[PDB]
Amino acid sequence: KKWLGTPIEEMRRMPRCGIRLPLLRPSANHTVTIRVDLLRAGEVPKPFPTHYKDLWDNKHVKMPCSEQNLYPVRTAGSRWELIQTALLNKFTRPQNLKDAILKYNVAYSKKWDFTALIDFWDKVLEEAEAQHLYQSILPDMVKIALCLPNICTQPIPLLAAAMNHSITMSQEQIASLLANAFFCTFPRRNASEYSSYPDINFNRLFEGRSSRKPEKLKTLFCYFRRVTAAAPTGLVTFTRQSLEDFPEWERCEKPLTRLHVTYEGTIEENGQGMLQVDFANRFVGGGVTSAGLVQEEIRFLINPELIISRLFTEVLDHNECLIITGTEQYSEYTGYAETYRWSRSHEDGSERDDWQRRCTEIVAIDALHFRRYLDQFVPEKMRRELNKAYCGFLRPGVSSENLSAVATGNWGCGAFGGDARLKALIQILAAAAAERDVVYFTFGDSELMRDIYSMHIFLTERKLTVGDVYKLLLRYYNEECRNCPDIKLYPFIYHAVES
Repeated sequence: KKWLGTPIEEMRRMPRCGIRLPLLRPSANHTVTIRVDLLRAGEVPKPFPTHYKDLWDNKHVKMPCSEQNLYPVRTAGSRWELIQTALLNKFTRPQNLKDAILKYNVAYSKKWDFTALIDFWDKVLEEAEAQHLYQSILPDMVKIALCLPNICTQPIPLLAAAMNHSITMSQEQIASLLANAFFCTFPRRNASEYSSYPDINFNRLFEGRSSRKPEKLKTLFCYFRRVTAAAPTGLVTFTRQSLEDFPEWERCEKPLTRLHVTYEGTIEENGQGMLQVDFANRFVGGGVTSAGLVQEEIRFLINPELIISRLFTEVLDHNECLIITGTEQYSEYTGYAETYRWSRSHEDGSERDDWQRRCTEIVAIDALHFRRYLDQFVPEKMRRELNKAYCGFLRPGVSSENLSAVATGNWGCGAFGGDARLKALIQILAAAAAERDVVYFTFGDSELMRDIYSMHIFLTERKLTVGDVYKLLLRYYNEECRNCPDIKLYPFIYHAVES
């Protein structure tokens, strides 16, 4: 058996399941960096406003092209002018690129190791591919980076803690920003005011001798190749979502929803048009442009527009998630972690909604890290994961008929040490409460697929509600965990309900 439960064909997906969007318009909780009156299918969006406006403060991104981005001369010079000068040089050897990046990053001249960049260019690529890199790709990237003040003309607010706020921008604006991140031009983000933000500059991508660095680089250059050659025409929305009230889980009278569970397939392919879970670090993107190459990092590499979330998304608190709609997949891959390789360029065939966003919605929810395995059965811990997932799944002011299924898997398992069987149930309950069906990918674990199916069907047949199940979870803690383990969760739940 390759899958179990409800056929995946019967689950809701976008755009089919969706109601029409309201007119796109800027407001106090929605930043829109393009001319909405001029947004048309197949046309590159026009930036709004027309001319660059700069803000340099603690509420907005600090743009490398700011008049306030200054450097020591002791007189004070325009660092943006320095950046233009440094990057407009001919590169024919990797050291030239390292030298260029360090011209406006002088304090990091010893700290920043560029070994992986040098090794990629010199010891991985063949002569012809190296030539395409320095004659065509890098110069095109520089040019898109340097167009920044003409492309990203509107200040970008930080999505700070507790904010419920969205930023909608064009793929083209994202590409200019990421190109700057590659050349490490973002001021004040190196080493401080941004200790609660992820890194954005790509300096850590260039360090060390991990065998996975070449595969990261190929993945990113495939993106850069494509977006600098032919500007993408769509939009991407980033939404920071906070909930103020969470359910009384013990009393929740909601029934369980449907489940499709399978040990084959992937969220990104088989989960088309569904709410796709990213097993996030609380610093979104995790190790994407350093070391780290599991689920989050892979998705951020194949859909690089996700990476720009790190420019403006503060670390997630327990009640928060980040929702990103409209990122495009640019690469295919195989393997995972130390076996991960870039395979080929991907032509994303996703339809676009009425805001010209690809019909791909990804939610970043960060699981807890458990030092000790039994820590996660503590009720405070279970409740936290339930509320985290619920926040990720809930769409206030949307009726269930218009909500796609959630496509997820073994959230928080592996390095963070979650129990897959407990996490499955927790996601099932959260999705039930948010009135969404669940499509669960076990990634090769056939035994886990049958176990999740069997538990779900068992509880559905017995008409147990979210509350009934949560109460069993608390019983497990109180009877089997706190005085220690002895009996596993699912066996406990079967015997407990059978009586």
